[PDB]
Amino acid sequence: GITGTWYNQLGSTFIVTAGADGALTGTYESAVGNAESRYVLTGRYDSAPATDGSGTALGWTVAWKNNYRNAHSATTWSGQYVGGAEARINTQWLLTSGTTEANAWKSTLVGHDTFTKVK
Amino acid sequence: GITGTWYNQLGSTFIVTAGADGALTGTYESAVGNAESRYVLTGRYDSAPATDGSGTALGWTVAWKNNYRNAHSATTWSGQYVGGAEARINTQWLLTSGTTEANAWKSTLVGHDTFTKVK
Amino acid sequence: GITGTWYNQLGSTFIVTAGADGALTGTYESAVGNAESRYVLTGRYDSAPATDGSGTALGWTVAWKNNYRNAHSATTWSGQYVGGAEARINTQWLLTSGTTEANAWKSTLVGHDTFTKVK
Amino acid sequence: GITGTWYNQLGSTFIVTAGADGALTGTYESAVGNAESRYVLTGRYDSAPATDGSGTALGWTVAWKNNYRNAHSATTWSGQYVGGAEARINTQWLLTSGTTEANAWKSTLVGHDTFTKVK
Repeated sequence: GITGTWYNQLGSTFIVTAGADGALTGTYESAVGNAESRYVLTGRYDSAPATDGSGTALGWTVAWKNNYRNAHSATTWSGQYVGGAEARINTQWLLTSGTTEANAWKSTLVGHDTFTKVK
Repeated sequence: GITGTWYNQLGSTFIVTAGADGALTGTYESAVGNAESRYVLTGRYDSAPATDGSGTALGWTVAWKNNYRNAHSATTWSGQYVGGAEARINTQWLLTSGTTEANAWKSTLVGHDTFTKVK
Repeated sequence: GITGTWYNQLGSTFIVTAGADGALTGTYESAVGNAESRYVLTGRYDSAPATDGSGTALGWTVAWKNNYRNAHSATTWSGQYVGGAEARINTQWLLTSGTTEANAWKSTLVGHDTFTKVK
Repeated sequence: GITGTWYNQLGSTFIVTAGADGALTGTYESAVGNAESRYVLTGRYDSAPATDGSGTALGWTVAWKNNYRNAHSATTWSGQYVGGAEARINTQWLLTSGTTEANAWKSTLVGHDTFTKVK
């Protein structure tokens, strides 16, 4: 049930497709990265998660480059998909903007974003 | 110069291939996640980084599962590739193990790993 | 308005006192660290935040040692206090358990905890 | 052996005093936060760490405000002190700048800083 279209609390939509081998592909839009543009996402997840009831570990990388804009930065999400009546993707993300060696200390951000299927 | 075989300070080898579209593919081995096994990695990077001299924003996801072992966890690296006389990949990473809703607060780890081409 | 008693979404209570010099003192309880025990907290904040409307940069650390239990770990919170009709403390935290040099890669956790005044 | 004057890889000096109760006090200087200014630090650590050989859990908060400069920011270090022939403090830090609700996603930074006693 991981495949689908997901939305975060800031409105950023997360269209994702899961493969049987554990692949993860999709797109990203809506502000937080860049205002209105498509960004290609790719990551991985485990195809055989625990059967006792537990979040499905997954993650994906989105580098903000496309045919229009390029912020020289990538946010790489890492969380687990919690199934149930309402599907949830609670993730922690690290936006790493490409900086010089002097500014490399302030290059990487960190945060959290929770994704739901309804919006 | 981003494509190649990379090693972290703990000995974990990071074989990576970069595509012209910004794709990032490879494998991960050597202990830190699991002792001796191949793990598929996929991520992204910007194909047109800044020309003034700056790290190339990149990232990759590795869900720790293969044909042999499955730790129900995904380790997700996010950093920038710094070129020069010696190539360097300074990254922050978030290993998110799949846990229950009760243990979801202790699911995600954070760290750093720097990758060089020589070992 | 930063001083008070705060609660996170997991029920952990955050009693805090702010000083005019920017000091931050209080206690921490309720499960997430240890089941039922008082833990001393100390941190800092800026006593002259921006007047245009912005979160107040604050942070604190709690090391789980007391007269009863000792987990050899510290979670060190860093966030900003957002004032308004409902007071909010949105924080990111890093639980660093004391490990050996071999396990030092898995020592530090990361997460988020939001604190409100009502519970 | 935790009390002393510590230096990170980027020249930032970390003068710290530890108390028997587990307290932690000191100052911070040298660029990364602000170019040349004193910044008050206070934190905590466990006074009874493991005796089998392991890092001593510690943390501290520094809010960049003083009598001269105020960046409305706090970097809140969380790491363990590793003793031995050379004393080491390997820490992860989260710099949270006080931002508005719109910019609150890009408020918190993440990184690492290792502190040694020699410089």
